[PDB]
Amino acid sequence: MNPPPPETSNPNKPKRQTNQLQYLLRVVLKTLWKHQFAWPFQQPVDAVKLNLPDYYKIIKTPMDMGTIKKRLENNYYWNAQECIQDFNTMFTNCYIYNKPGDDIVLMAEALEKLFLQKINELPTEE
Ligand SMILES: CCc1c(C(=O)Nc2cc(S(=O)(=O)NC)ccc2C)[nH]c(C)c1C(C)=O
Repeated sequence: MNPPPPETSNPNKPKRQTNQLQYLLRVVLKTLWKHQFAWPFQQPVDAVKLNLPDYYKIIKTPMDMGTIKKRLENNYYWNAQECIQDFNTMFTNCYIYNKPGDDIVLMAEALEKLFLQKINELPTEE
């Protein structure tokens, strides 16, 4: 059984739109999305389809770029730090579940290298 995906909508949660959050959607997310190694991270891990019954038993805070993209588009975040935390969770999740050799890990590392260089250039709040 797959769990419910992370929430991308919640009217109770305080929301903001900031140039940093705009940057995260416009630059950071768009670069990673169009990348060739993006496809495994573009949606939640369907552990049923992939026959990974253990995945959600070990991964307790799942996160993927589809969810992140929805959150950015639906103005879900208060600050850039929340979004950055989601991207990092996604990478860490992948390193925890998989062995260091695996293709998925090489794909995550290439994406992360890209993520970390774009985050270096996260603008000061305006
Ligand atoms: C290796 C499984 C995995 C994916 C992934 O999605 N792989 C995948 C998905 C489909 S698919 O049929 O579901 N179509 C999209 C088909 C084939 C593959 C290899 N993503 C992450 C983060 C992981 C893990 C466990 O870290």
